[PDB]
Parts: sequence; structure tokens; C-alpha cells
Amino acid sequence: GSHMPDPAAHLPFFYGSISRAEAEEHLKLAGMADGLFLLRQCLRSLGGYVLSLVHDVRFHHFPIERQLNGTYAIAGGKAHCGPAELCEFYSRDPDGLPCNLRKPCNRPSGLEPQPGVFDCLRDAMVRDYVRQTWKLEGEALEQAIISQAPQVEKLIATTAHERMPWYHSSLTREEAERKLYSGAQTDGKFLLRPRKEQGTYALSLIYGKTVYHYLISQDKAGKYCIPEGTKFDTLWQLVEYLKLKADGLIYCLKEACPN
Repeated sequence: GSHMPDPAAHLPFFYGSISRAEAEEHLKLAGMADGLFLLRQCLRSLGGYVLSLVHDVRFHHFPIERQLNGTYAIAGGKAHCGPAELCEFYSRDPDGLPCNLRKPCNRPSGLEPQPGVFDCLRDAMVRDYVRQTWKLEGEALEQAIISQAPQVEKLIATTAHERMPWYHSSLTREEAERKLYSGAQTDGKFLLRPRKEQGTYALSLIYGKTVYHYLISQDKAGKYCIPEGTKFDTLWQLVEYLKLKADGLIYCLKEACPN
């Protein structure tokens, strides 16, 4: 049962992983008066959101970044402990927005938030961790997922990568290649390693018995990413995501080449 529910589900005006378009429409079929607004999952930043509000009949979209310490914020805005709090705050204070929030655009009756890719990642990595940590399976597994998600999350989005099997504390491009070539040389075999530059690492995987290297950089915010641009709290999250989508890679990550 991949794909997990977002922490902002209970909110009536939360649409989940939709597009600006669908969101711009929902607001179009809701009046279009100053203040109307809704909340959706951010299509780029895992754990992120986007505040879509209308003012002067014009549409406004403010991305909400999920900071490493768990708070949420519009770029240059104040931090909040959650999206509800963020919406409650702006409802009573524009603090820079075109106007305060007045009247939400509750998702039409019968409709509910839709699962983006990030929702698959969360279930997938929580699912993997448990099944691999306690060998749970079947219904037993499905429960520990709901019960451990909160912990697994705190764990997977926090654990030092120095402890992950696929992380090799010290290896040069050449050192790396030799290790990947010396094995089952199967598509997807991969490992991670540090780069000279500060906050830069290198993903090295094999495909077609040939080795490829990808640069992973850490931005001011403290999140990692490869050229394609999807950003993450941790390498673990990033690795587990690259196992789902080749986002720029020649091939998706599969088996880890042992520490």
C-alpha cells in the first residue's frame, strides 16, 4: 500500500499534490474574492507546501519551505510549527502577503487530497526500514507503518549518512569505480561518497557494466540535490527517492554496494 497521507490531511482547504492549474481552477469556481485561499503540497520540496491565495482577482502562489527543524515558512517569512498554524497566522496578519487570509477554499464535497510522488517516497522508505529492521510483513507491516512512520521519519530524515551501508566515508573517483566494477556489476549497483568541496558528495552507480558519477550538492538551506534539482533533508531520503525516479540519472538506484 505505497503512498502515505500528508500531515495536513485534516485541513479542509488542503488539496494535496495538485498543479497550480487545478488549484487555480478550484479558486476560480469558488468566488475569486480577496482573501480566498487553499493549501497544496509543494511539487519540488519534500515536506513542502504552497499557499495559493486570491487578491484583486489575481492569483498568488507562495511556496512553503519545510525547514530542517520541522517548521514551515514562506521565503523570508516567519517560522510556524505546522501548516495549520501558518494559515491561522496569516488569517490574522498579512505580514507581507497581498492581504490576510479570509475564507478558505475548502475542497468541494466528496473530494480529498491527492498523493504525489513524495507520498510514495514516504511510504516506501518507512516500509523498507521496518520490513528490513523487524522483518514485519502483511497486515502486521501495514500497522507498524502507521505507528512507526512518525519515528521512521524522525530517524530517516535525521540519521547521519555515515551509518548508511551505501555510504563510503573515503573514496576517490577511481577508488569508487574499482569497487563497483568488482562485484555483480548489476544495473543500479551504487554507493555514495564525499567530495573535496564543502557540502558536496558524489553518487556513483553502474549501468551497462559502466560507471557513472553524479554530483550531489547542499544548498544554503542545508538540503541536498543532484542537477535535476529535487531537494532533500538527507542523502537517505535522496537515495530512497532516486530508487523511485531516475530524476536525471541514467538508471534508478537498486542494490547498495556494501560499506
